[PDB]
Amino acid sequence: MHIDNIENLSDREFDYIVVGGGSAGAAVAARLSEDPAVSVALVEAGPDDRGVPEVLQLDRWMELLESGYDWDYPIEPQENGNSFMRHARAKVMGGCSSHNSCIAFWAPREDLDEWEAKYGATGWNAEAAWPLYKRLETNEDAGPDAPHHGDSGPVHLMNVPPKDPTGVALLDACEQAGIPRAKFNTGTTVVNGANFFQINRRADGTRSSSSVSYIHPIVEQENFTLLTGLRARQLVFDADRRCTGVDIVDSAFGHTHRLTARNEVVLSTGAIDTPKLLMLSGIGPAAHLAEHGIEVLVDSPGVGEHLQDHPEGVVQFEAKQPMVAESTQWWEIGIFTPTEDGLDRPDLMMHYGSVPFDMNTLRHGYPTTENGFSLTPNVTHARSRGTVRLRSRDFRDKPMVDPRYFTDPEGHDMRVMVAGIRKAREIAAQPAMAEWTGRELSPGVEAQTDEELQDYIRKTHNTVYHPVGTVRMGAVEDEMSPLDPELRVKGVTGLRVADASVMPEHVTVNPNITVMMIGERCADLIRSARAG
Ligand SMILES: *Cc1cc2c(cc1C)nc1c(=O)[nH]c(=O)nc-1n2C[C@H](O)[C@H](O)[C@H](O)COP(=O)(O)OP(=O)(O)OC[C@H]1O[C@@H](n2cnc3c(N)ncnc32)[C@H](O)[C@@H]1O
Repeated sequence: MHIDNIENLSDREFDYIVVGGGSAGAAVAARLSEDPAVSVALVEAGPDDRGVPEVLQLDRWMELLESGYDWDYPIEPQENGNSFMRHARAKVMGGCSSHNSCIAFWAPREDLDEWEAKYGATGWNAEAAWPLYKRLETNEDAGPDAPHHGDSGPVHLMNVPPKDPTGVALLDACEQAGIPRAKFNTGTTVVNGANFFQINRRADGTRSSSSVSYIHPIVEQENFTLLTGLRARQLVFDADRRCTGVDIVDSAFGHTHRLTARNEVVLSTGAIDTPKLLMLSGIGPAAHLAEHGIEVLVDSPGVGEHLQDHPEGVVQFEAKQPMVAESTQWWEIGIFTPTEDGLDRPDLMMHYGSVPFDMNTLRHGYPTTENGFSLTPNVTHARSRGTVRLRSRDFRDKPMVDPRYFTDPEGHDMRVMVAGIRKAREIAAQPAMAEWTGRELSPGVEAQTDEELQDYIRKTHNTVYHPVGTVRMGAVEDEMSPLDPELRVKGVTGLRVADASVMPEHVTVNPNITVMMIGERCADLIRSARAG
């Protein structure tokens, strides 16, 4: 059952409590609940999404940013980036799989195999992931000549039909620039290729969010309790350092209530909120906790460290003809291309949007339009590393999020981004786009030198909205990895984390489907542990 008033819940004890109903957390709770002998609670600070058309209808997703469904995290001042940038994060069942543009990718096998081979995370490789991406999806390309794909899973993946004539022309321009059309999600990584995306959307226009796909079917299930509108303020531990449950706060008076777990708590509040909850709960860098008056239960110095993202630039053009008035999600094409030789994954990706994107350019005086399109280059393995830290001991205060954009010492991220703006220009200038590409509105053709393009990037960049890696998994003996390879929080028992916080290195592509696969894997790890 769904409980949106804690006063109506009499028994506050469960076998498992999953905190955060987002991409991973919805997957973990649904899968755990498939054993009818265990009880599962899923606790989510935002509201239920059932019946909320602006969340459910994918083509409305742009309206959600900065609304009441967005926690809206500003960043710390940036040494070499855009201090006005905001990390939008959904506050609603489904988490960010409920606010995003549903671009759906399997991660490159080369990214996943490196989690075990290079970063110490035993058992995390493409062998472990592939059957889980298969189990979670119902893909339109499934069939016996593509046996890796799922045809039965709860998350529906479909091909964006090629209806936007500007997008067809842009892919024709990609081909003229030496970037062929490529099929996505075949299991073979695309290093140089472009196409319309696969999106996790249902045939009726509803986003196949983790809440739509995993939770809506099971709300009334006997052993399942969904609690919305309830915000966790700390995890609690007995004198054995065993996690016994979570303290949550209601929206009426801000009273604190305890939910208790007999077996395990899984924390899935995402890459910004998870490290903050662990630190509030005494698990984090000792001197940082002591400076906020928090008693250190585990000195765990990698909590909040290693923050990674896909930083993003934009090139905006005025369109020479009326742009499409309807769309699946307004950002229907992706282009991958390598900026140097010898790579087995592309270092550069770009999105094509059939809209302008002036959120960061208008304040610096760049001209804008109501009829244009955008190309957004992003660095796929940015080398910069940032932090999520407590702003105070009060759980109500937003944390300090400092991605340290464009600070890596070799200057890789700024180099790939400058190459990305040039590449976007070269694509838009091909003869197949000649009836569409009008004047370049940002940065504008006056910006030509590396220095002019770097200044533009520093002032106007955004994010593809993909923060990961702040509570990473790694080797049992690696003290900078807060989790072991079974996603258990080191130094306590009964506590795992499953969300985008766990990645030891960013993936090449948009990460949502991989985060759901992390939730699927966490459920399998728990169910195996329960058997013993
Ligand atoms: C924001 C965003 C993300 C995004 C995107 C567009 C935007 C605007 N476009 C994407 C796309 O088209 N394709 C893609 O592959 N990824 C895209 N992204 C990112 C992807 O959505 C995110 O990386 C992914 O969803 C993260 O999943 P994860 O499970 O790590 O985190 P979450 O969905 O944010 O879920 C966390 C939940 O926890 C709740 N919460 C947070 N704090 C609390 C407390 N204290 N108590 C209880 N609940 C809490 C959140 O409300 C959220 O529901």
